[PDB]
Amino acid sequence: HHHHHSQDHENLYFQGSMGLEKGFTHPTDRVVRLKNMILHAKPYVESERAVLATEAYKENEQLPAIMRRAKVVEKIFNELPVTIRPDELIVGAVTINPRSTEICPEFSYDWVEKEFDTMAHRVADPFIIEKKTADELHQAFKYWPGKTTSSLAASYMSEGTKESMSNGVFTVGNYFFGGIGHVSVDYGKVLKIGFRGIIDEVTRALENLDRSTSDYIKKEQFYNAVILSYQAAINFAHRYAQEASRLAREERDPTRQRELEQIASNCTRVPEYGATTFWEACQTFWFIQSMLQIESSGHSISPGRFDQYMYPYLAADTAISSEFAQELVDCCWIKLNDINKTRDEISAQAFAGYAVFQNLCVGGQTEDGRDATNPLTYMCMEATAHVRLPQPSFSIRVWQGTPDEFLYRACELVRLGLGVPAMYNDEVIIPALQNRGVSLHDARDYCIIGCVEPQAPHRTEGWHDAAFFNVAKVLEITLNNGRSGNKQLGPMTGEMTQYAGMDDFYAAFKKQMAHFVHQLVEACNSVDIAHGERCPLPFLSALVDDCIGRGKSLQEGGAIYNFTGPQAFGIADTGDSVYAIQKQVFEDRRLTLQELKGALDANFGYRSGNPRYEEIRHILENSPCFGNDIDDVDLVARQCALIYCQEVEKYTNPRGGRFQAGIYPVSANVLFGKDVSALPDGRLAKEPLADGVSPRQGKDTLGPTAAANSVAKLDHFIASNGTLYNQKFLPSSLAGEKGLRNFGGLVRNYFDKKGMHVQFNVIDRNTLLEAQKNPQQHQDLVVRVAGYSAQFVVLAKEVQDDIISRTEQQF
Amino acid sequence: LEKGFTHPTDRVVRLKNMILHAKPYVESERAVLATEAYKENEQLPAIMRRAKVVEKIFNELPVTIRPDELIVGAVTINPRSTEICPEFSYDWVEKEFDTMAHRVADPFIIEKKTADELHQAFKYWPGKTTSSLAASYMSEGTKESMSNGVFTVGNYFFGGIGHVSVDYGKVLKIGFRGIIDEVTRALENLDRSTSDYIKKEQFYNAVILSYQAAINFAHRYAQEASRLAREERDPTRQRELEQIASNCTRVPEYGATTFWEACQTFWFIQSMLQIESSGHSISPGRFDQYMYPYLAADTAISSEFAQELVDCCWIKLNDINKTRDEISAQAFAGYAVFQNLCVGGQTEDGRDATNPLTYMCMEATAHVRLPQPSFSIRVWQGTPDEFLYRACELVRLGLGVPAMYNDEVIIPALQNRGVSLHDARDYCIIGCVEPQAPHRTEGWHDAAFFNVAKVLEITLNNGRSGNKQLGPMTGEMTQYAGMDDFYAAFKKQMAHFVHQLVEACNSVDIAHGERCPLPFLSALVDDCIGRGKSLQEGGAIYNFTGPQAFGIADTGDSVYAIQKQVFEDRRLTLQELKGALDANFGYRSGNPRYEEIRHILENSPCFGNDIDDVDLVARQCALIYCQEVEKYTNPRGGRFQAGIYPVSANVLFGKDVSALPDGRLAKEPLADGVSPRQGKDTLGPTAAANSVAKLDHFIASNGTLYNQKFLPSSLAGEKGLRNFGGLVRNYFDKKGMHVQFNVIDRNTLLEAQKNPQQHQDLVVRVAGYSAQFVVLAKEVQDDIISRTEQQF
Repeated sequence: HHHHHSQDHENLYFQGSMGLEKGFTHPTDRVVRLKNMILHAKPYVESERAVLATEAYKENEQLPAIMRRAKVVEKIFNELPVTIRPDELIVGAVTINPRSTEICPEFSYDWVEKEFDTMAHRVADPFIIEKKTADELHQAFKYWPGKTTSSLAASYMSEGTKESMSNGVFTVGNYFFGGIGHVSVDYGKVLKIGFRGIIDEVTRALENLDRSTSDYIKKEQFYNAVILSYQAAINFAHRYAQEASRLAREERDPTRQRELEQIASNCTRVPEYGATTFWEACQTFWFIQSMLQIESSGHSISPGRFDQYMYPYLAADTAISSEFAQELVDCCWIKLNDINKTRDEISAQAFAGYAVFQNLCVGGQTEDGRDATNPLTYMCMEATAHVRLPQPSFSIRVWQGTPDEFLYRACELVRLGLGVPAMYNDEVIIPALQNRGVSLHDARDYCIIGCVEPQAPHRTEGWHDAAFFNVAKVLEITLNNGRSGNKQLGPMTGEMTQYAGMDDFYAAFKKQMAHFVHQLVEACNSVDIAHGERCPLPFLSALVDDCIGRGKSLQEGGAIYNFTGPQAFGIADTGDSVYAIQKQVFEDRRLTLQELKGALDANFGYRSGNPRYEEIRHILENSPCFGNDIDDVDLVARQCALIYCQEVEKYTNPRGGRFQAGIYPVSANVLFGKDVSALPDGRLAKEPLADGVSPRQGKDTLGPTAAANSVAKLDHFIASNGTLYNQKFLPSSLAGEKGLRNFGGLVRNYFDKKGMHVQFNVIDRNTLLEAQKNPQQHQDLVVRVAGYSAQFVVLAKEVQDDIISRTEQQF
Repeated sequence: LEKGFTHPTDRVVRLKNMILHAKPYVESERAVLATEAYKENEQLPAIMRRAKVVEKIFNELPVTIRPDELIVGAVTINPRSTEICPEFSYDWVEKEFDTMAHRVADPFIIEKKTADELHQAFKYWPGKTTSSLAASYMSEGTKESMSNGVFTVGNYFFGGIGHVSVDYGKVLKIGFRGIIDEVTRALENLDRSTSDYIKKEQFYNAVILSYQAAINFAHRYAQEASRLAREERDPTRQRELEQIASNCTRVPEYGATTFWEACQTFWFIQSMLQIESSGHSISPGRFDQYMYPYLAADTAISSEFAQELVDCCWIKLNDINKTRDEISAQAFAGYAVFQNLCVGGQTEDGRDATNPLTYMCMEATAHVRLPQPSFSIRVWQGTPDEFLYRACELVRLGLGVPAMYNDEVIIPALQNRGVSLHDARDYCIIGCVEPQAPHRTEGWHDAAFFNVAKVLEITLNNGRSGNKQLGPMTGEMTQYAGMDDFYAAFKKQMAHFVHQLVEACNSVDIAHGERCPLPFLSALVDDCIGRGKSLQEGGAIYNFTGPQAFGIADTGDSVYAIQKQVFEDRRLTLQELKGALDANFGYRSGNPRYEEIRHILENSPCFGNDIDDVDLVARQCALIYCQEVEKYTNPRGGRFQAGIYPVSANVLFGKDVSALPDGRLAKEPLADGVSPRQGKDTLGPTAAANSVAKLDHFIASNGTLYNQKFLPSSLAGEKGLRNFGGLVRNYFDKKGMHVQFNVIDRNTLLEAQKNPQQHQDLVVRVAGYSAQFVVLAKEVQDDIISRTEQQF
C-alpha cells in the first residue's frame, strides 16, 4: 500500500509527536476571498424561481400532481439564471446575488406580499426586496390564492386545533408555510451511478411494472415524473458547463481560464455520470445540495455522513495535493453558506440567523461496528477551522471506540468558539433508533438532520422539525382548569386549589397533554396530507429508499422509515415549576394552593408591590433547581418530559410512520416564552424558556459536571427525534492541554451517563457585550444558538441577551 | 284477460302535452353557480369543494313550479331542458353554440344571452375538468385505439357518472334530517387514534353541509308554492298550492306521512341527484316496493287521486333532459336519460312482490305514454299469471314498455359476482338492462362501448386498422390453417384491446375520485356513511365497471361464414376472402367474382334461426369478450363485467367497421345487443328466442339486450296474449336475461318519417329505452324499421 497525500497532514500532528494542542492550518487566499464575499453579502429576495414555477403550474393544470411537479422542476432547471461567482472551483447558484433567497409560493405566499416594504427593516433576518422584484412577485402571486399546500392543510384541521395554535399551545408553521426537507439523501448512489443511472433504474422499474391491476396507472405517472425531472437536472448542469466555458473564453488570467475550462469539463461529467475525481465528487455533492433546495424551500437538507461517502473518491484521486483536496472541501463549506431562506417575520424569529440548518457529521461507526475515522474526517474539521462560517452545522458522532485523537481534535476545534462541532452519542442514538424499528445496521449508519435529529440516511422520511410544542403552556393551562385567558382550550381537569396531592396534578397534567398532543398530531397530519395531495416531489424522491422500488413519492410513503417529530419547549421551566409545588406546598406546606393561584394570576405582584407575592416568588425562585445533580428535582424534570414524550409516541402519520418526540428550541425559546404567564418556578410572565433540555438560564450552579449529570437523568432514548443540551464555557477554563483533558473528560462522562447530545459556546461575556455595542466591527463573530451557529450580530437583541443569559461553566 | 286501460285526468293530459310540446333549451344558471362555487373554494379538499358546489346551487338555483303540477321540482326553468355541467367537460358546448339548434341528433336551443353566460363561465375551466385529468392518465396506445373506433369511454369522460338506484326508502322513512343524524353519530363514533379519521371527517362534514342545503332547496319550493297560492284566483288550485307548500316543508326534511308527501320525496331525490351531477341512468328501481307502504298507510287518499299522483311522477320523469356533444348525442339519441323503474319480482325473503302499486305503475304508463320512465317488469317462476298477462297487455300499446327481466338468470349472475343472495333478490335495473343490488352498488354500468366487430376486422388485417398498425401482428389472415389459428389470433387481439379498455375506464375512474367525489349522492348508498368514503373512493358495498360489446351477431355470423364457406365447403379461399373484404365486395369495382362471393357469404346460416352450429359460434365470440373483461379490476376494488347492449349506436359504430366475412358492406349498421342481425332471423319468434338463449347470459352480468318486433295483428285477442306470454316463459325458462318488444306496423313508422308533424306523440323502443320516433335520426329510424318483423 502506497502513500496518499490525505495522510500528509497526519504523519504530522498525529503520527509524529506533539502533545494535544496542535493548531490548525490556514486556507488559501482564494478560500478567504470566497469566505468574505458571503459575509459581506446583502441578502435579497429574488423572483425568477417563483415566477418560473408559477408558470409551470398555469401551463399544466390538467396533470396529476406528481407530473405537475416534474414540469415545475423541469421549467426551473431549464430556465433559472445560471450564476458562477468569482473564484469558485465548485459552481452552482440558487440565487443571482449571494446568500439570497428564492420565493416558493406553492407552499405559501401572502406574507411575502404583506411584507414587501417591511422586510428590509424587520428585527430578525431582514431581506431587501427591490421594487421590480416586488412587482414581478405581485404578478406571480395573483395565481396562488387557495392553490397552496398551506391553504389545503388548514381546511383539514378542526377549529379547536387552530384555536390552540392561535393561543400559543403549539404550532406547525414550519412545513405549513414552506417545504419539508429534513433529509439526508443518497449522495453516494448519485456519486457512483449519476443522474443517468437514476434514469436507468426508473426505466427498469417501468419495464417491470405489474400492469394487471389499476395500480400501475399512478405508479407509471410517478416513474415518468422522475425521468422527466432528472432529464431536466442533467440539463441544469450542462447549462453550468456551458457558462463556465463562456466565462473561460473571455477570461484574461490564464490560470483562472484553465480553472473555468476544468469546471466546464466537470459539469459535463457530473452529476449525469458517476464521479471520477475528487473535484467531480465535490461538484456532484454540491449539485445535489443546491438543486434539492431549488425544488423546495424545505431546509435541513443535511449532507449527513459526508466523510464516509466522499472518502472513496478522495482515496482514488492520488493526483491531487493535500492542500488542493482541502481547498475543494473549503469551497464546499463556503457554497453551503450561499443558501438562504426568508420566512414571515414571526417565523423568521424562530429560525433566526439566515439559517438553513444543513448538518454534516463525521466519524462514528461503520455498519459492521468498526470505527469510521478516515483522513477526510479530519479534513472536515480543518475546513470548519479554515472558513469559520455558520454553515455547515458541523457535527461529530461518538461511541465507546472513538479514538482519543479524534475527540481531542474535535474539542480543540470546539475551543475556537464557533459552536461546532456538535457532539452526538451513538451509544444512545443507535438503541433509540432500533426502538423505533430502525434495523441495527441502518441504525449504525445514522447521521444528524438539522439541529439534533438522528436518521438512517437515504432511507427515511423523517419530518424531524414538524412542530413546536410548548410544555410550559400546557402547565399554565392545567393550572387554570383548561383556559388560557378568555378561551377554553383544554378539558376541565378541576380547579388547581382543589388538588389533594401530586397525584391530582399529574392526572390533570396527563389529561391536558393527551388533549393537546392529539391536536398537535391532527395539525401535523393535516399538513402531511396536504403535501401529499398537492406537492409530491419527483426529484427529491428518487434519492431515498425505497421510492423508486415502490413507485411512490416520499410524501406518500415510499421511504423505508417514516416519522413525524414535534418539539417540546420549556422542559426545565415545567419541571422546576412542578417541583416547587411538590415541596413548597404539599411537603414544606410553606404556602397554600390558593395563594399560588392568586400569585400566578397576579404575576407575583409585578405591578402591585404585594409583598406576599414578591416574596412567595422568592420562596419558589429559591427551590431546588434541575441541573444541580439533585435527584429530587431532576426526576420531576424526567417525569414531565416523559409525559410529553409518551403521548407523542402513541400516534401515527399518513405515511405509515410513528410520531416521536424531540426536545430542542431552535431560536424560539424566547419567542414562545411570551406565550406563557407566571409559573410556579417563580418565572415571571412572558419571560424566556429553557433551551432544549438545558437547565434554566443561570440556575445550574454546581458546575458543568453537576449540570451534565442532571441532564443525563432524563429519558433521552424516548425522545428519539433528538434532544439538545447547551453549555457555555469561560475560554480560560479550557485552555492548555489540561483544558482539553478536562473537556474531553466531561463529554466522555456525559455520554457514558447516556445523554444524547451536547455542544458548547466557548466565549467571554465581554466579547458578546462588545458585539452588541459595536455590531459593524464583529460581522464575523459566529456563536452557537441551539443546534446551529449564526452571526451573533444578526440575532435580535433579546435572543442575543438570552445567549448572554446562559450559565457560564468553569472547571 | 283483456281488461283495457283507464284514462288520466285532464290535468295529467295537460301536463303530458306540456312536456311533449316543449322546446329544449340549454340553460346556464346551474353551470354559472357551480363555476362560482369552485372559484370561491379552491383551497378545500375535493369532497368539501363538491359540498360547497351543491350548496350554492341548492340555495340559489331558480325554483320554478309548473302550471297544474301536484309534484314539484324543476332542474331547468324551461320544461324538458338541460343544465350544463362544466366540471366534467365544457369545450364541446362552446364549440357548438351556433350549431346545436340545427344538429340532427337531439338539437337544443342556445339563446344568445345563454351562450354569453356560458362563455364567461367556461373561462375558468381549461385544465380543471375531470376529463382533462383522465386523459393525462391514459397511454397514447389507448388513445389511438379510441379515435380509431375500437371502443370509447366517452360516457363518463364527458359527463357525470350516474347509473345508480339510491336508497329512496331510507329518505322516505327518516328524511334528510335523518341522514344528517346518521352522519353526526358516525362522526361522534369515529375512531380518532390514527390519521385515517381526518379524511373520513372531511367526508362526514361535506355530507352534512350538502343535506342542510338540500333541506333548504325543498323549503325554497315550499316558499314558491306559498307565493303562488297568494296570487291564485282558482280556489281549488290555491288549496293545491297550499298543500304542496306544506308537503315541501315536511319532505324530504323528515319522513313522509302521506302518499302525496311520499311522491314528493321521491321526485326531490330523483331531480336533485341530476342537479348534483349530469350522470344519467338515475334509476328509480323498485318503485313499487319502497313506495307502497306510504300508499297503504294513507287511508284518506282516494284511489283515483293516488293514481293521479303516480301519473304526475311519470310526467315529471320526462322533464329531465341532457345535451351531449354532437357525436355522442347520437349514441344516446332521443333526449334520453334512461331512468329505469321496475315493478314486480320477489322479496329478499323469497316471496312474490306484486302489490296494488305494481299495477298502478302499469296504468301510469298507459295514462301518460311518454318515453320515460324506462318502465320494466321482473319475471320469475312465481310471477302470477295475471301480472305477466297485464304486462303483455301493456306491451301491446306499442310503446316498448315494459321491458322484461329474468330473476332466474340475474340473481345467479349477481351472485357469481359476489352479491349476497338477499341483496341479489332485491335487484333492480339501471339504465337500459344493467342489474344491481340497489343502494349497495357503485356499478359504472355504462362505462364504455367496445366494438367486437371492429376487433374482428383488425384480427383479419393482422392487427392493422386503416393500414395503420394498431394491434399485435397475430398473423395474416391468408395464413390460417384452420379455425383454431383464427380463434387464437382473435383472443390475442381481444386481450390487447380489452387491456386498453380497462386502462381508459380506470383513468376516468381515478379522475372522478380525485376531482369530483359526490357528498350528496354518496350518502344514499351503502356503505358510504358507515365507511366515511364517497362512491368514487369505494364506499359502496359492491363495485363494478361495465363495458358493452357491439357487433356480436355480426361477429358470430362472419366467423361461421369463414368456418363453413372457406374451410368446410371450400366455396372460396382465404385469399379470395381477403381480397373481397379489401374491395368491399366490389361495391364499386363491379367485379363479378366479389359480388357472387358476397352472395355466397350472405346466404350462410345465420344466428337467430335455432341452428346450433352457427349459434355456438355466436356464444363463443361473446364468451371471448366476456371472459377477458372478467379478468380486470378497478381502483375501487371491484370487478369489471361485460354487458351487451347498443343504446342507439349500432349504426354510429357500424360506420367504424369495414366489410365483414358475413357479407355486410363497409360502414353498415351492426346488430343491436344480442339480437340476431336485422332481418336475418327468418323462422319466426320462438326459433329466434331459442338461438339468443344459447349465449352465456350469466357471464355478461352487466346485462344483455334482446329486441323483438311483432306485427300488432299477431298479439291481438286472448290467444294473442297467450302466445305472447308463452314466448316469454319459453325464453326465460331457457335462461335468457332480457327481452323487450316493439309492437307496430311497418306503415306506421314510414308515415311517421314522411309526416313527422302528425306523429310527435309516437313513442317506440330503441334499445333498452323508448323515445319519440320522429326525434331519432333517419339512419336510426331506418335501422329500427329494418328490424325483423315477428309473427306467430
